[PDB]
Amino acid sequence: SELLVNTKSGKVMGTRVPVLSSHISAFLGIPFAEPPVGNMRFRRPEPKKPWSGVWNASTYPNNCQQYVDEQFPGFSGSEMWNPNREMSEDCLYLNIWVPSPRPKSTTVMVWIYGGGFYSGSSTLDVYNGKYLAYTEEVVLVSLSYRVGAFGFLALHGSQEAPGNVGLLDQRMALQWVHDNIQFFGGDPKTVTIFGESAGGASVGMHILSPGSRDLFRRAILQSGSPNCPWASVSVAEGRRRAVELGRNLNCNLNSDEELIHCLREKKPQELIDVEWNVLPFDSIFRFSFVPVIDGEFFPTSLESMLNSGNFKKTQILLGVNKDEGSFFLLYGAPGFSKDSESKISREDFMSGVKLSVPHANDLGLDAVTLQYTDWMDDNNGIKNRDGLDDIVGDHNVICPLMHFVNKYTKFGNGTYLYFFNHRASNLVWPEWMGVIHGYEIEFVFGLPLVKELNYTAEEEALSRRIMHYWATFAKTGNPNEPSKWPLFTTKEQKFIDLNTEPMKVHQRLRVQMCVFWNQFLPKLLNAT
Amino acid sequence: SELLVNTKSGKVMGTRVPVLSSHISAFLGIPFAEPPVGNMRFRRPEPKKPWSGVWNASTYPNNCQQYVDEQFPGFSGSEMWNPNREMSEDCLYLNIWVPSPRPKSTTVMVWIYGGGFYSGSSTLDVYNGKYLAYTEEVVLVSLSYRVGAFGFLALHGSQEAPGNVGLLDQRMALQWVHDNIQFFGGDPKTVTIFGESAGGASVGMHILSPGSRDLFRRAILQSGSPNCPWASVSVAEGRRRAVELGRNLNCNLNSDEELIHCLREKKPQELIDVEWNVLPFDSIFRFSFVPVIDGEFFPTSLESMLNSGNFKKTQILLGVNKDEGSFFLLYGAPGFSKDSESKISREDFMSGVKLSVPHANDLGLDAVTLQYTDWMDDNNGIKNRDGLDDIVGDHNVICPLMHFVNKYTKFGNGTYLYFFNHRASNLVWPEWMGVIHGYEIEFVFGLPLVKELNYTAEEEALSRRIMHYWATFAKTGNPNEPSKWPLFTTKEQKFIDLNTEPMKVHQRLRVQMCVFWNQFLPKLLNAT
Ligand SMILES: O=c1ccc2c([nH]1)CCC[C@@H]2NCCCCCCCCCCCCN[C@H]1CCCc2[nH]c(=O)ccc21
Ligand SMILES: O=c1ccc2c([nH]1)CCC[C@@H]2NCCCCCCCCCCCCN[C@H]1CCCc2[nH]c(=O)ccc21
Ligand SMILES: *[C@@H]1O[C@H](CO)[C@@H](O)[C@H](O)[C@H]1NC(C)=O
Ligand SMILES: *[C@@H]1O[C@H](CO)[C@@H](O)[C@H](O)[C@H]1NC(C)=O
Ligand SMILES: *[C@H]1O[C@H](CO)[C@@H](O)[C@H](O)[C@H]1NC(C)=O
Ligand SMILES: *[C@H]1O[C@H](CO)[C@@H](O)[C@H](O)[C@H]1NC(C)=O
Repeated sequence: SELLVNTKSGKVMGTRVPVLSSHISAFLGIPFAEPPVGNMRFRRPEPKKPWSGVWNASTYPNNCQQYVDEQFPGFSGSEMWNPNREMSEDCLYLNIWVPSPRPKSTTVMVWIYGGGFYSGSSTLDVYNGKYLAYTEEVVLVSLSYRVGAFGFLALHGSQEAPGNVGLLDQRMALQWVHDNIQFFGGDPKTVTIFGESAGGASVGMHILSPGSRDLFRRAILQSGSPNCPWASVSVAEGRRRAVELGRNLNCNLNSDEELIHCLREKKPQELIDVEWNVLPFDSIFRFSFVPVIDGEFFPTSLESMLNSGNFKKTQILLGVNKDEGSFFLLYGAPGFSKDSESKISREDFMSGVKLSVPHANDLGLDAVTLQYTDWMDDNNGIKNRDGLDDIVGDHNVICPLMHFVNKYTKFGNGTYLYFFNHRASNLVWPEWMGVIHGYEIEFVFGLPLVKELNYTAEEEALSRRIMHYWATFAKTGNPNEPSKWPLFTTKEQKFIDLNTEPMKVHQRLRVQMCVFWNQFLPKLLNAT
Repeated sequence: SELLVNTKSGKVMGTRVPVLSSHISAFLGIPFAEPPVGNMRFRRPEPKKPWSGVWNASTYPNNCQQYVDEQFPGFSGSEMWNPNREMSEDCLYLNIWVPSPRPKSTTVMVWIYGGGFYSGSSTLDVYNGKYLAYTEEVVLVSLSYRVGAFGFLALHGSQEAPGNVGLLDQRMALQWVHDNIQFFGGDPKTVTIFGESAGGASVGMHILSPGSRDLFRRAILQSGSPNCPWASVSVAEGRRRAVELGRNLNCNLNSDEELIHCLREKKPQELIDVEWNVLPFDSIFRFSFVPVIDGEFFPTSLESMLNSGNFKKTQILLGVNKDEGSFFLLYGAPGFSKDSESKISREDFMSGVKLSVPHANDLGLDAVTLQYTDWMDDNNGIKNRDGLDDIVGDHNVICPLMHFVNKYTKFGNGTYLYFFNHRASNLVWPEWMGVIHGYEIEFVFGLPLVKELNYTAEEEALSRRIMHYWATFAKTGNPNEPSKWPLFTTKEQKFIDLNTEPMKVHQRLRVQMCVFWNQFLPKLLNAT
């Protein structure tokens, strides 16, 4: 039977699912690691022990334990990112969508979720892989990994909570896909890993990490890169936040063993309830437990690895959205709110810049303010709101990604860059937020092809172009079928806009502001 | 007789001169101080001893000893600023143009020349006061003062060469106008001092200095202000440059008395020949001997005097030209030349910025470069040439003047601001230089009214509007006759363009760049 597949871990039984009035197979909730529960909390993952009998893979797995957004109860805009399954520390599973009839050797795409390393589920409705697997004929895999303290609490030196285990969870799922995807009709030599936000940073982290490089072929990064300022911390800061988490839960702090034992006895929700208390600064776009530059998963600093070409050399396709920062300002800066146009006074602009560049002295804050203020009209509430939106997006997503692409391209085998700036006709978020962080995902996953969702015909057409670009790139290393999306090169630095208008090619994506964030501001903070 | 006037210093006999097919009287070369020769070189001026008999004032006086531009032998563009009379240390004289018939009590305008405190003559053809005195019916006075080492060598503490004597020369001529102008038909209670470049800085210096304030009524500053970075030095730097001048002429350096005696024995040209050797840095728009913040002519720092309102409170009319920096780049920065379009490579742009902000560390130079570079087109030779032109002009003239006007307006009785951007149809300098430092002077002095000079009819019309604005302001404290030039206010910050097109009013003259030069860059250089 088509729904029965034999893997090196055992037999798995899928389920048939309808898609655009046709059908494909889905294998949901396949375990790839042992449950990281009890004394395994915080430890590296262990491979799932093989089972006899048939694993029922007809239903979505539990989501990992994480913070749940309840800022707008019932609002679809926020709730579409929340876990939609019961949460459990027993959550290391992957999902596979397989074209019907079962392919023999087809391109594989593996999706990595990415809510800032503190949230995410492989089961969200915007991540339903059937539309993409069906439309582009690819085997689509979505994996999972521990987030928050469970995936990134880091006490370097300890083997009990070494840090980066959530990245080791992703790697284990990639090891499993590499070792078993052929039985599902996927080509193990043509696997593309792709992810958005923390998922985009994760993808870049597997490109960098020696131990992950051989498990995949190509990569796609959406609004995220490994060098993002929020994507990693030193082992000293990781240690400091682990100790502070311990202090918040009245743990004995005399030894790593003492701290970890105490943290292992707390119910999951006790850890999540105090997670945001360990940030070192009053800030925005900063998360508590994230990857650590440990000397193992990352052999040296990200920047020296990037400079010396110490990374997998292959093709990459990546890009950003027009208003990456709005989501974070709404949720964490004074003067912004969901139901108003959020016109910001000079005063709120300045407290917003301080929140956005937490690691800055007064001189650095003045440099940012001067750079984004129109001095002939400094009390313009709209310009203040938008300038702050650009500050958050440029500093946290765009300029770090531009620095990664320029460094990568020097040694890689082909780079395609995009700038997504289409505001969906049916967005439920306010107008001032623009093209929000995360809202290109629905186009990548094909949601506009389902009429009940209410997109315009031109949006369905953009979704089809995007899915075909992502799949053709996954399959060949070039998004174009043999109107051209040009290669990004060190000399020309070309990229394309991705929207409902005829393709336009441009050069040097936000160079002006990115020289400020990647070259001047850091020199400034280092001198002072 | 109309050409005979009795003053407190003695009888003076003028000469009748033709002007626009009419005639007026001129009294040229009236002495106002004793010749500052021999043991008087470097000393404060002494009032001219009265004489019996008639002083023949029918011919222009000698010009003070100064550097002579010979970069373009015979070129009118440069030679029009060079002394056109024999040079002599015996040069403290003033010139007066008096309407015919002799007025009884009319508005007086006193012109202060201004070639960077190192050059200037009251006798230049562009300073011929007959057109203005005739057309606007004012008594026009041009004074003179020692420039270079002769006027500003400063060894604070010594009474032999105290510094600022060139400013004391100007003040003595103002004392003489105040005491004697009534005999020429001028109103001593309505005297306006006006000057360009160092002359504009000098005018602001008499507004600041307690000892000069009571000698005049109102003020006009053209492309120059007291707080300009090149307009003054501390007593420690003045002392250092005096000692270095001594060292260049193999002087005994053991005591001030020894140094001064040696310097007094050198012929004038020996001092001028090594003048440029004492600058402390490789630089542009920096002059060797300039006013010193001494605690006497200036009681405290210029900035605290400005902040506390320690200055004459009256009306002022002032402004700048569109391309103040080109003159200096032509003469002192690599890649610029008179007969080419001077397209500047990135390399020359960067060595030009280093020359323009001599007092800057690497971080400060990076801040300037980032501010004036268009990163999407950094190899554009035209943008590089023009960005450097704006850097020199903004830093040396425009932003210092904007800072002076905002501070002054808080305590003054009326401010009128202009931005002169008309490129004369007959300019002999190349196109790339634009509206050059000093080229509004010919319009202020009415040269476009003389047909043989070849200006267009609309230029003659602009000249008439400008002369009438300057004279009406001198007479009433408002350039407008009772199309309006609005008052510059702390809140609105209005100014007008001055050119051949219908008047346009704007706000916040170069605010964007001036926040960089007046607030950010200094904070930057101070922190580092
Ligand atoms: O797989 C996933 C799962 C979720 C998401 C995706 N992907 C991609 C699109 C985005 C989506 N949400 C993440 C971002 C969703 C928007 C950004 C929200 C940040 C988390 C706020 C939680 C409350 C903490 N309140 C304050 C105090 C602590 C510091 C702080 N910092 C701030 O940046 C904002 C608020 C606060
Ligand atoms: O009364 C006057 C008399 C003259 C002038 C006015 N007014 C108003 C208009 C302008 C006119 N010329 C002054 C500026 C005329 C243009 C500016 C020229 C500056 C002096 C250069 C002399 C040579 C010294 N050569 C180098 C080495 C020393 C440092 C250095 N620094 C530089 O800024 C340029 C060159 C050099
Ligand atoms: C990719 O690599 C192949 C062989 O290693 C080479 O022929 C090709 O030019 C490369 N393409 C790019 C864009 O570097
Ligand atoms: C100037 O001063 C007079 C009297 O001191 C006052 O009535 C007038 O308003 C002032 N004008 C300005 C522009 O300050
Ligand atoms: C497996 O799970 C689904 C849902 O819980 C159930 O409907 C299905 O019949 C089960 N199949 C077997 C044979 O376990
Ligand atoms: C004074 O000087 C001028 C020129 O040197 C001369 O022509 C004129 O006649 C002289 N007048 C007297 C009486 O000194």
